[PDB]
Amino acid sequence: FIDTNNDGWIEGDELLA
Ligand SMILES: [La+3]
Repeated sequence: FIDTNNDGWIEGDELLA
């Protein structure tokens, strides 16, 4: 995956790239 807000985790309700 490529994390939009660059922490490398997926968070609930975070915007997907
Ligand atoms: La994130």
